[PDB]
Amino acid sequence: MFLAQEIIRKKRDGHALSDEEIRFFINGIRDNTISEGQIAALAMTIFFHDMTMPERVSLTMAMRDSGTVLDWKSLNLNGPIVDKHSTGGVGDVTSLMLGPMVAACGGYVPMISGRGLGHTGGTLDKLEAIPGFDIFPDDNRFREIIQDVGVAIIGQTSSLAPADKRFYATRDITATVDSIPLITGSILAKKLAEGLDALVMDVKVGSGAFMPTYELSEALAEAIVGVANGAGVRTTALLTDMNQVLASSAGNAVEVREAVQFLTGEYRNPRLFDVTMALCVEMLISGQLAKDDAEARAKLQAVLDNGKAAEVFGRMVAAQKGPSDFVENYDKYLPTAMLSKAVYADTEGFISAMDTRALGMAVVSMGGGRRQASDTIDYSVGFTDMARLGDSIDGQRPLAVIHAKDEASWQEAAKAVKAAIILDDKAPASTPSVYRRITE
Amino acid sequence: MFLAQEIIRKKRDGHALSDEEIRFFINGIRDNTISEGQIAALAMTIFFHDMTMPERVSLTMAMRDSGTVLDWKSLNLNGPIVDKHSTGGVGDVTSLMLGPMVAACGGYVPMISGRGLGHTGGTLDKLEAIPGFDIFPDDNRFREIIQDVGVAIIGQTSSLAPADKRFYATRDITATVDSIPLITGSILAKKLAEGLDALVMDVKVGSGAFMPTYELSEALAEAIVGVANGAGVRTTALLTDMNQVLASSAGNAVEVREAVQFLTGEYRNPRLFDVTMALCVEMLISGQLAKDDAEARAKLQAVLDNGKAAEVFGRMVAAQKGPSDFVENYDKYLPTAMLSKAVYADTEGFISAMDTRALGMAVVSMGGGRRQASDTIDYSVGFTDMARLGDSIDGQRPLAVIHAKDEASWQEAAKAVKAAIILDDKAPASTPSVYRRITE
Ligand SMILES: O=c1ccn([C@@H]2O[C@H](CO)[C@@H](O)[C@H]2O)c(=O)[nH]1
Ligand SMILES: O=c1ccn([C@@H]2O[C@H](CO)[C@@H](O)[C@H]2O)c(=O)[nH]1
Repeated sequence: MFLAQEIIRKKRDGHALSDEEIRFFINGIRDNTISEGQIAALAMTIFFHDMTMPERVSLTMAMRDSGTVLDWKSLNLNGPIVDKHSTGGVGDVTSLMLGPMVAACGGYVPMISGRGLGHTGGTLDKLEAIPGFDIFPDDNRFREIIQDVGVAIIGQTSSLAPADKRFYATRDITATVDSIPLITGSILAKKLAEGLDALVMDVKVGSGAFMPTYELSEALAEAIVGVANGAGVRTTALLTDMNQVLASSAGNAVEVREAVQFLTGEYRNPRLFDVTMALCVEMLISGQLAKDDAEARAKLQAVLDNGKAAEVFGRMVAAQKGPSDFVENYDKYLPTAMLSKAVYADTEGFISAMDTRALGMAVVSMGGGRRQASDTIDYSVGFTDMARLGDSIDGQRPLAVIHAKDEASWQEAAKAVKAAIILDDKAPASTPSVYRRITE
Repeated sequence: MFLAQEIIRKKRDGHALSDEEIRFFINGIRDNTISEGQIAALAMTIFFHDMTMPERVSLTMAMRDSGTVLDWKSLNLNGPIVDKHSTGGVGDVTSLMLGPMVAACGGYVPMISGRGLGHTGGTLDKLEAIPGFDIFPDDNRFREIIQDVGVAIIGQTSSLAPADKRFYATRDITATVDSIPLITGSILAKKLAEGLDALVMDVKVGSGAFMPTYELSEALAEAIVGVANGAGVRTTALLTDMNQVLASSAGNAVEVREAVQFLTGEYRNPRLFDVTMALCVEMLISGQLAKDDAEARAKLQAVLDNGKAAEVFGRMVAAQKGPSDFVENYDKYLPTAMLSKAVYADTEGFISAMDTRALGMAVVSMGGGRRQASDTIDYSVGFTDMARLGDSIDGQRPLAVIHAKDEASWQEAAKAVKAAIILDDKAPASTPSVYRRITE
C-alpha cells in the first residue's frame, strides 16, 4: 500500500507538507516501506517548490528523530551541551583544540564525527594516529567521559538519523542533492541527535569550500542557522577562509601534533587561532557561558594560558584508552615518517594562490588517506611547515616539509606540491581568516 | 555507468533531451538498467517542465521501438492498416462493431488491446464471454486472420512497448501520471507499434472520462494528434461524450449481445450509433477509403444495412475459435446471469445526471471486472435496458435491468445505481455525442 503518493501529490502542487506527514514519510524511508521511486519523486518535488521554514524544521527534527537522540538531562550537569559542525577542510584540525578549550570553560561537547567514505581527511582518522585511542566508546562510557572530562570525540552511529542514508543515496542519483532545505536537512540531522542546547556552524568560504561562492556559503549558513534555531537549538554560524591550508600542516599524526602545540602554546598558527577562537566564542555565548565576545575570548585565552585546555585534551585522550601522558610526550607516541625533507619551488617570488584540494589528494596518495574504502591509513605522512599566501619564496625557504614513507612517494608528493602552489612577481593581499558572523 | 542522472539533471532546470538521450533512457527502463528512483525523478521533472514536440515524438517513438513493431508490407494487402484507440468508459463497446464495419469497407484492423487494469471492464474481457474465443493467436495466425477476414481483436503480447510497463508502473505510485506528454507517450506507443497507416483516437469527456475537465480532454487529443501524426501515422481524434452509459448495456456477455443486435439491425442505440459511426468515418477518411464524410457514412451505413458488417463479425468470431454461428445463435452461447431483475428510482423526475465512474465500479463489484488480476470474471453480469440522460422517471420506468450473481450482489448493485443516478424536475441541457473533431 502507498499513502506516500498522496504526500508526493500534495507537495508537487506546491502545497506545504505537515509535521505529521513529514514525519510519516521519512520514517518510511527508514524502514524501506516507502519505495525508492517515491523518495525520488518527493525529493524532486521539494527541489522544485522548496520548503517553508516550518517544513524545514519538521524535516530536520523528523530525520533527527529517525534514530536515537542523546538525552543529557536526568544525568546531572551544570552546563550547556554544545558542539561544532563544519563543511570540512584541509588543515582544519580545529575540533581537536576547540572541544577541549570549551570543555575547560564549563561546556560539555559530545563531538560525533563521520569517517564515512570521505575523500577529505577526517578527524576520526587523525585521532587514530594516537596509539591506543578508541573512537568507539559505548553509550555509557561516552556519557561518563562527557560527564568527567567535558568532551569526547567519537565514532559514528547508524543509530544517528538513519533515514538520511537512504535519503541521501537516492538524492545522489536523481539530481536532488542540491537543494538548500534538503542539504540543510542532511547536514543538521546527525549533529542535532547529540541533544545540543547550542551549536555553531563553520561554513567554508573560498576555493577549498563545499560552497563555491561567498554568497552561496552565506546562503547555506543563513539557512542552517534559521533551521537549527527553529528546532530549539541556539545557533550561529561563521564563514571562514579555506583559500589555503588552515593549519601549518596537513595529515593525521602531524596534525594531532599541531594541536597539542597549539593548546600548550608551543606554536599557534595565527590563522588557525583566528578561526578556532572565533568558533569557541560562539559556542560560549550561545551556550550562555559568556555575556559577550570580550568575556568569551578572556575565558578562552586563560585556559590556553594556564594549560588547563591542554590538560582537558590530555585527559580526554586517556579517557578513551590513550596514553595518559600524551601531552608531555607526544613525539614518543606519534608515528614518524621514514623520510621527511623540504620541497622547494622551481622559482622565486610570493605565494599568490594554493589549490587545497590538490594538496589534499597529494596527502591521500601518500597513504595519508583512503583511495579505496578498504585501504589502510599511514598516519605518519603529511606536510608540515606549510608556506602561506603572502610568503616570499626563495630557494632557501621551502613550500612545505613533506613527510613520506619512502623517497618514491616523497618525490611524487613534491611534484604535486609544486604544481598545486602558484607564485607571482608581486605580492597578493591579506584576507581575513574569519568573515561574517551569522545570528539569524 | 549509466549517465541517467545527467539526463534527469538536464530536464530539471528545463532543457531538451535530444533523442539520443531519450532513446537511451527508454531502453534502460526496459532492460531494467535504470533505477526506479531515476524513472520517478525524470517523470517528475517532466511533469514540471513538459516536453517539446521533437521531445514528444522521440519519447513515443522510443517507447514504440523498445519492443516489436509490426509490419504488414509483406502481405501485399490491398487496403489500409487502420485502428482505433479509446480511453474507454462504461458501455464503450464501439470496437466490436467498428472493426467489422471498417473491415467490411476495405480497411484492415489489427486491434491489439490491453488489459482491464486501470479499473473497469475491457474490450478483450467482453469478447471472452464468447465460449471458445481466443484472444492470443500467434504472429502468423493473427496475420492470416487479418488477411482473410480483415479484422481481429487480440490481447497484448510481452513484446509491445514493454518500456511503458515499469514506466507507467512507477508513474502510478509517484503521482507523475497526469502529464500529457507522458500520457501521450504511454498511450500512443502500444498502438503505433501495430503498423498503422492511420488511426483515430476516441477521447472521452465528462464524469466517466479519464481526464477531469473538458479542456484537459482537448489538450490530450491535440497532443496525441500532434505526436501520432508527428510519428508517421495519419491521425484524427474525436472528443466523444461520456456522462452516461454509451451503450444500453454495461458488462460483458450483455455488451457482446448488444454488438450483435447492432450489426444485424435488431437494435441500435442512437448514441452508440453516433460515436461508432464518426470513429469509423475517421478511419475511412484517414485511411484513404472515403474522400469525404458523407461517402464514408454512406459506405458504413451500407454494410450496416446489407448484413455485411454483421457477417464480418461472424467470421472474426469464428476465426478466433468462437462458434461459427454466433451471430445467429448468440442467446445459445452467451451465459445467462442467474438473476435478472429491474431497479427503479425512489422518486419521480427526469434523469439529470449519472456518475459513470460509479456505475462501472458497480459492475466490477458484481463480478464483471478485476480489482486484482488474480480475479475471475463472471461474464453474465451487468446492466441492460439502461435509462438515459433526459428520460422521465415514474413507478414504471426502471433505471436498468440488473444481471447479478445472486440476491446479495443484486441489492448492492441496485443501491449503487440508485445512488449514482440523480433526478430533477428540471430537464438539463442535452449535450451531443460528439463534441469536436480534431485533425489540426
Ligand atoms: O499513460 C497512461 C495511463 C493510463 N493508461 C491506461 O489507459 C486507461 C485510460 O485510457 C487508464 O485507466 C490506464 O489503464 C494508458 O494507456 N496510458
Ligand atoms: O434501449 C434498449 C435496449 C435494449 N432493447 C431491446 O431489448 C431486447 C432485450 O432482449 C432486445 O430486443 C434489445 O434490442 C431495446 O429495445 N431498447
